[PDB]
Order: sequence, then structure tokens, then C-alpha cells
Amino acid sequence: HHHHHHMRKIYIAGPAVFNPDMGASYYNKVRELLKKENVMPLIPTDNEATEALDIRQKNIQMIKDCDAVIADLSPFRGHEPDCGTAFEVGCAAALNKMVLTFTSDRRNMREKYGSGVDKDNLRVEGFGLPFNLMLYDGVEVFDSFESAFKYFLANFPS
Amino acid sequence: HHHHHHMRKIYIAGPAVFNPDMGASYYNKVRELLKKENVMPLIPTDNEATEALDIRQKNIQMIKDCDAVIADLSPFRGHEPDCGTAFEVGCAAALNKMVLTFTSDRRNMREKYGSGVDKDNLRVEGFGLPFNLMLYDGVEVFDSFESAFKYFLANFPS
Ligand SMILES: Cn1c(=O)ccc2ccccc21
Ligand SMILES: Cn1c(=O)ccc2ccccc21
Repeated sequence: HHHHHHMRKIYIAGPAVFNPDMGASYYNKVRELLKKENVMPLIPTDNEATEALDIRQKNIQMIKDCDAVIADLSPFRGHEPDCGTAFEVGCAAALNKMVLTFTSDRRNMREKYGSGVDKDNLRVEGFGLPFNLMLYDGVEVFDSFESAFKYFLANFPS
Repeated sequence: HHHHHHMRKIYIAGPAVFNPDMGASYYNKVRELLKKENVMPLIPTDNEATEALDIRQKNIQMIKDCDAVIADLSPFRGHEPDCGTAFEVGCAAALNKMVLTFTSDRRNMREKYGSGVDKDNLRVEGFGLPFNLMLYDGVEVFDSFESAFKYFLANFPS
């Protein structure tokens, strides 16, 4: 009776932070969706510090503390995902965390670039994946935050 | 007495793999530089597999095996570093590996973009750093592979 109960936690990785509203609209939708399932969002801008290294360390700690990462690997400033988000996905992988990814554009890299090379003749990967192969770990690439969250609920029960 | 001797190893992270020559010219220079100090380069294309997941897993294992990562965070397809490289830097950070970075362009992000926002009004970070703040851990951002390697030799002796 009255045993400790773990509250599930998801790190909310993605470039929403660079939106004009600093991600408010995105994060508010995330907060509302997760609240219904008693899941805590760990959001990059929470209790934000002023120094770069402190912001970084707090985000790494959120990844260490999380049960899963849901990462927005949508195109950012071109066809490639955000590198900060990629760093966080790498952190999560090394820590053996559940990593779930989605993107607004699921086409293969070569379809995105329209060729096996970019405008500067640099090679575009040909593995039938929507982004750099380091970012794919065998879990389905989802089409939305919500679809990724459904996988979380099915595969990480309370 | 013939005790075991550790050979130092550096993971060679960066988008050279996408050069037309698949990074041969870059990796050859790395090999020659490291050979002089009896340091082993762990190069992403070594013993390369055919399946994406296998290539990824082998690269993660190289990061686990390394003493340091030297990461080329130069602009790739714009002002941002390569996301694969960023993933690898995050992997190394989570594993408490020495991470050393360089770039061909050390200007602050806002200098690179010429503004506090990009062409689509998305926020450009203002922390006096050359790239996404997750990629900076307090070690100097070097100007070349060689300068990073000099730091390695000074700070990770045989
Ligand atoms: C601006 N900013 C934040 O305000 C919070 C987290 C964060 C992480 C990576 C890059 C930039 C970030
Ligand atoms: C094409 N390719 C390789 O051939 C080898 C490693 C690797 C790592 C990330 C992304 C692409 C890669």
C-alpha cells in the first residue's frame, strides 16, 4: 500500500524551439496530449538557463531522466533534420533509451534531393530512408508526434 | 615484461563520407597524421556493411571503442553541421568520451545568417557560438583537424 509510482517521461526533441513563439504552440499541443495519459513532457526550454553550457547540460539530463525521446526529424533549413535534435537522438541511443522519430516528409533522401547527389555533387544516401541513416534504429518513422506517442503508449506501459 | 599496451583510437566523425571520393582524400590525410603518433583512426567507412542498421551499429561501436572523437562540424548543405556527425557527437557525449570539434567557419550563427532569424523567420541562436549549442561542451572549437589532434596529443597521452 502506498508504493512509489513512476510517472512516465518523454523528452520532446525537435526544432520547435526556433519557431517565432519559441515552440509554445507545439509544446502546448504536446502538453495537452500527454496530460491525458499522465505522461510528463520534458521540454528543452523548461526552467531555461542563460548560459549555453547550462542549457545543454539540463537537456542532456532530461534525456538521462526520460523513458523515451520523441524526436521531430522534419526538414529544418533544407531537407536535413535539425542537428541539435540529431545530437539528442544520439545521446538517447548511447543511453539505450527508447527513441521514436517522426517527420513531415517521409520521402527517401534521393527523392527529396531529386538525385543521388546534391547541387555541389555531394553524395545523397541511397538506403531508402528519409534522412541520415544514423538517425534510423529500426523503429518505424512516424508521420506525426501523435502517431509516435501511440507507439509509446503501446510499448511503454505504466 | 611484455605488458598489454593500449593503442589510442580516434573516431573520425564528419561529412567527408559524402565527398565524391567517399572521403578518401580526407581520410588519407587523417591516416597519415595519426600514423606518426601510433594513433588508430576509426573511420565511418571501414569494413562497411550493406545494410543501414549494420553501418549505424558499427559506427556506434567505434564511438564506444574510441578514446576521443574528432568531429568535422563544418557547414554542410548550408550553415548547419551534418546531422549524422551531430548524432555521433551526442553518442560520444553520453558515453563521456573526449569530444573535439572543428569547423571551416568559426563565425557565430547570427553572423552566418546575417540576422537573428533565417529567411523563414525561424530563430537563429544568440549564444556567440558557431553552431547549435548542443554541439559545444566547453572545449575550444578548433579551425582544423590538425589543431584538434594537437589538443588530443596534449590531453590524452600514451
Ligand atoms: C535556444 N535553445 C533553447 O532555448 C533551449 C534549448 C536549446 C537546445 C539546442 C539549441 C538551442 C536551444
Ligand atoms: C553513406 N554512409 C557510409 O557509407 C558510412 C557511414 C555513414 C554514416 C552516416 C550516414 C551515411 C554513411
